[PDB]
Amino acid sequence: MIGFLKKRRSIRKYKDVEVEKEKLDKILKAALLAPSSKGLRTWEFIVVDDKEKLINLSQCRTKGGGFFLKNAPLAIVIIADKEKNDVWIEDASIAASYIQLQAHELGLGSCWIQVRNRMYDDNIEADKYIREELKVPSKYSVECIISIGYSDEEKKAYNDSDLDYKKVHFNNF
Amino acid sequence: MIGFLKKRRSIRKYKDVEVEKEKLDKILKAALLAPSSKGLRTWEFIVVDDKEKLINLSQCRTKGGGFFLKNAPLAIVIIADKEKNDVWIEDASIAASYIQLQAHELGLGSCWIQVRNRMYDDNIEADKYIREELKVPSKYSVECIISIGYSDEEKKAYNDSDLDYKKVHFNNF
Ligand SMILES: Cc1cc2nc3c(=O)[nH]c(=O)nc-3n(C[C@H](O)[C@H](O)[C@H](O)COP(=O)(O)O)c2cc1C
Ligand SMILES: Cc1cc2nc3c(=O)[nH]c(=O)nc-3n(C[C@H](O)[C@H](O)[C@H](O)COP(=O)(O)O)c2cc1C
Repeated sequence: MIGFLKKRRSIRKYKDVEVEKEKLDKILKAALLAPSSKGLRTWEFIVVDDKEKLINLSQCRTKGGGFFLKNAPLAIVIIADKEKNDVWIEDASIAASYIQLQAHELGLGSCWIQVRNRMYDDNIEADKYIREELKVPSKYSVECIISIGYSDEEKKAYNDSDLDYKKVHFNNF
Repeated sequence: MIGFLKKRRSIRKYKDVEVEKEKLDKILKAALLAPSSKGLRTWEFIVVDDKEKLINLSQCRTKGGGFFLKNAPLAIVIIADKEKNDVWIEDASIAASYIQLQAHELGLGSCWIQVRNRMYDDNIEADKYIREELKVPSKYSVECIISIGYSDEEKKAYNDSDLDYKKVHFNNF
């Protein structure tokens, strides 16, 4: 598990290879098993493998952040029913991380694209642009997009020298 | 891994047994390996095993939420430097999920205690109460407490049938 996590690096460049149905199905199962506040499961997942839609979504932040989505084979857009609970950010973040870890176990690379609190441009929220592109009703907000694919880039694993132990406090700050 | 996650259930009743140092250490290593926005690692961790501190912290929401913490052998309070990034909520949430998963792999139970957006009572934020209790400077915000220990209650594992496929959308909402 520690070694599993040391090998998890964010991947932004992917082989031209589709994510198999069998793998996508396990990733979704992991997402649906995420602990949520009050067990309410505020999240919903939009699976995107249509190439033109992925191109559209890669522009969700015109000043950058998700451009590499254009050449990913798969994305899961994580949204949340913000009316149902006010810790939907937590809920969606936990599901996101489960998606990414399950993908890592299946030999896939992934990257989180931040949407919440990000601008599409000076006039429009990234949340708004994604809801238009995916026909999402206004009661939902978009937390993030996780792009998923077979890695086409080299990244080093973390090791124990990367661990910032100064960030651990005992019984008080 | 899906089997791993199906057996992960929140635990709020614990054996009267310390969490041994070798397991604490692996839990902290998983937390320190968590992906963060811009690699900024806005979070910090306060390990609490002092019984009196645990009692104090179990009162952080006087109307309920973390009362069981008084009977836990261990807690990790996840705080974040909220001036470092605005998505410290996400950062902290991912680290807390890594903590809970590594606790699970080591045969321990755990439970998330929500702090952000929660009140100590009608006048005081739970965040502010905890920062006073743990002497946390004001630039930090408290995300949640993870109580950790050996489980003293039985919990049914999740089923394939428990999964919410209504929450999966393909190519559009
Ligand atoms: C964001 C978040 C906040 C939570 N806050 C609390 C809490 O304050 N008190 C508590 O007893 N459980 C809390 N939980 C645990 C949930 O009750 C639990 O994860 C959910 O009911 C699913 O049940 P399970 O974890 O046993 O599978 C929280 C969970 C999440 C994801
Ligand atoms: C909350 C969060 C938001 C992120 N948003 C983006 C993003 O918008 N664009 C991007 O390219 N990477 C994003 N990342 C990945 C980060 O750049 C970060 O460096 C990475 O998670 C840490 O490096 P690593 O995953 O390779 O270990 C995000 C990560 C987190 C935790």
